[PDB]
Amino acid sequence: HHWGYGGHNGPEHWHKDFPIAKGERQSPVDIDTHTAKYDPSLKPLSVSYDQATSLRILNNGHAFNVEFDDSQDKAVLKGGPLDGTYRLIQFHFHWGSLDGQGSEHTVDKKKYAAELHLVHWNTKYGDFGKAVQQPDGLAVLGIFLKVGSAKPGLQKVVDVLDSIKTKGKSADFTNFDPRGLLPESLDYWTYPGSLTTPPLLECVTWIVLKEPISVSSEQVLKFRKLNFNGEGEPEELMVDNWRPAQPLKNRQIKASFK
Ligand SMILES: [O-][Cl+3]([O-])([O-])[O-]
Ligand SMILES: [O-][Cl+3]([O-])([O-])[O-]
Ligand SMILES: [O-][Cl+3]([O-])([O-])[O-]
Ligand SMILES: [O-]
Ligand SMILES: [Zn+2]
Repeated sequence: HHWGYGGHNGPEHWHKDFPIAKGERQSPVDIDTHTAKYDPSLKPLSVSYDQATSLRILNNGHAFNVEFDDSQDKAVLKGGPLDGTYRLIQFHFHWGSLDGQGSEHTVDKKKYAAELHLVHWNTKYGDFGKAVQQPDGLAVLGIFLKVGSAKPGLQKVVDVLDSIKTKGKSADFTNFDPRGLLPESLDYWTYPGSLTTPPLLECVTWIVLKEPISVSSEQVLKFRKLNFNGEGEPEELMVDNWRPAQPLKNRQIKASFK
């Protein structure tokens, strides 16, 4: 695999190795707020993170992943548009070189500085690798980041980045509480889509929170000091690791809120 975010290997190129890039259920999308329908039949999201076990943080050359023990229902997402129980596997972010870009979803064409993806897989499939092959395999909680006041519960993340600067580096990351990444409100939009990274598999129920979290400018500047490259290689700052909005096609975005 040789994909990335650069002009030579970025999203406009992905379709050659991953033809599903041009499919019917691709993510991210622009969320047109006047067209999204309130669906009174959507439940409240159930985010049950009390028993989450974070383990490790890894620079994978595209983003950094905070990984969880998904060998048991500890940290699970249920309810909302979902049937069944979905285990948290990892979260990661997408961000820009500057605060005007970075999110993958957009809201009435507005871009946020960053977007957090909490990735969960459906336990009916047993493992992540099986879940990505199924149309209801993943549930991804997306959360926008704007820049303003610092998010206190992000700082433990930002503080360790210095130690995973380059691709393949990992560090212990136990006893991180992901509840500290959530806004107050769980109001959400939902639609059927895909992973936003190759292999771009069409296996995701998207749940995108309406309320952004605020992070400081120092927090997000520290994200932009990471590297896409390996140790000792030509430094390529890990910035603009976002896929742009894709066609909505034959899809309905639903709102949980009037
Ligand atoms: O040089 Cl391109 O990235 O247009 O193929
Ligand atoms: O003290 Cl920290 O913000 O690194 O957890
Ligand atoms: O964050 Cl994704 O898992 O939907 O690629
Ligand atoms: O992603
Ligand atoms: Zn993502």
